[PDB]
Amino acid sequence: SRLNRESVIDAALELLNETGIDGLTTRKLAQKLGIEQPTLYWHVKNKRALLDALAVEILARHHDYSLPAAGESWQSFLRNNAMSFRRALLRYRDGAKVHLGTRPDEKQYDTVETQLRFMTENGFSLRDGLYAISAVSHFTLGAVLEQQEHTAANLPPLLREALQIMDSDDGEQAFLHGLESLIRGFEVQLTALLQIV
Amino acid sequence: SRLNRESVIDAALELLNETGIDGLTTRKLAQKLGIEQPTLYWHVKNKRALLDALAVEILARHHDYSLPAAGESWQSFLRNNAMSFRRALLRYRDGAKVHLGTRPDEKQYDTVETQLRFMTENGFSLRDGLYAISAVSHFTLGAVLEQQEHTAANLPPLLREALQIMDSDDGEQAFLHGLESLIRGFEVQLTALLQIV
Ligand SMILES: CN(C)CC(=O)Nc1ccc2c(c1O)C(=O)C1=C(O)[C@]3(O)C(=O)C(C(N)=O)=C(O)[C@@H](N(C)C)[C@@H]3C[C@@H]1C2
Ligand SMILES: CN(C)CC(=O)Nc1ccc2c(c1O)C(=O)C1=C(O)[C@]3(O)C(=O)C(C(N)=O)=C(O)[C@@H](N(C)C)[C@@H]3C[C@@H]1C2
Ligand SMILES: [Mg+2]
Ligand SMILES: [Mg+2]
Repeated sequence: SRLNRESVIDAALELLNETGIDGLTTRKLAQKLGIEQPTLYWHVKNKRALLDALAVEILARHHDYSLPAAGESWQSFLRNNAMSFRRALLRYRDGAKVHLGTRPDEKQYDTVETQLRFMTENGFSLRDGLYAISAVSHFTLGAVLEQQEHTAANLPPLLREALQIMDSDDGEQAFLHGLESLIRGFEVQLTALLQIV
Repeated sequence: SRLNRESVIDAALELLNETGIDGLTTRKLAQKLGIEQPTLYWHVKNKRALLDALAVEILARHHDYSLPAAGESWQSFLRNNAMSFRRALLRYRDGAKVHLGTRPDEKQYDTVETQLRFMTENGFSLRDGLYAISAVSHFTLGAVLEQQEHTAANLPPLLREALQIMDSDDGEQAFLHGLESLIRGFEVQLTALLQIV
């Protein structure tokens, strides 16, 4: 195929879908593109640079709810942004694993900056707004991971029923439920001000 | 060294600390123990069986707050149990990655069963109690992961300050903060009953 940022990424995405993050090796990428390793090396220097680019690309191509709508509430944003995040993280095999460890990329600077400011101008201190943003991120990541990494791998009464409930759907209900509890818990903090809550 | 469940696990734990979950190969384990691969194979059948055992052992050896104290509140348990969980997950390199994908092991059946019943007899339905337990688990996992996997790998004003705050300590504050918001959010649900909250 052609060898430019976009073509290379597409092949990388398709390859991830087939072999998972572990099967994803520059060697396999070369074959997929129908080229020799030295040709690939000229474009993609290594596995981490390749994965970093993927983490970025996955979000820019599927994470539709990144910036808040006109006059939207901080609660609705956190909910919508979290859902979008989870959605994008699921689009690809090991998607959540690819994202793991990454920090805002330059292209994202704009988007993340805006998220932080939006939270402050709604009553959050940089600290608290950051923490709300973080908790949502950490909660979404772990849920998706435990879901994906689970599928890719004598019981007592309550536990038994628990296990059936956890298979009813692909962890979606439990997530949305936890998401609400998280957002609400943030409310009780914002409105609590300096009072003992 | 000796080759029995405990000696093999110890070597596996020490090895994980040195090479990470990826460097952890049955081949490297054999050398560490000072034995030949076929000797190891007689004991440890494969990487997954080895990792599963580790996930179990890490918790049984460091997760001290697994069952609730006499007459303890569901909020204090969720908080203490979550802290212990995070603590154990940090004790070893890639600890959170080892745990990923695992389900309660037979030895744990007792412990998990008890956690579920304790939540129900405090007003939670199996469903809701499960979800509270899950959200805590998913939140703790993701925080630890993003922390560990981060270390093992032109900025705008707000984002810049945000990044400094996220390095102040090893993600502990942000976690405890999110933990409280999560627990509180669960309260608002329990006491809300059938009323529109
Ligand atoms: C502890 N260590 C990871 C260092 C550290 O905390 N730095 C960080 C400091 C600040 C951030 C960080 C990290 O890692 C992110 O990774 C964010 C996202 O991925 C994003 O989803 C993020 O990048 C985007 C996005 N591009 O749209 C989001 O939608 C945010 N929501 C909450 C899902 C989220 C914003 C985070 C900002
Ligand atoms: C979606 N998929 C993973 C399937 C599924 O959800 N099954 C599951 C169904 C039910 C559970 C599950 C999974 O995976 C656990 O993994 C739990 C723990 O690891 C534990 O930390 C857990 O094993 C222990 C423990 N042994 O002490 C804990 O302390 C619990 N707290 C909340 C940290 C937690 C209980 C979970 C029960
Ligand atoms: Mg991230
Ligand atoms: Mg688990």
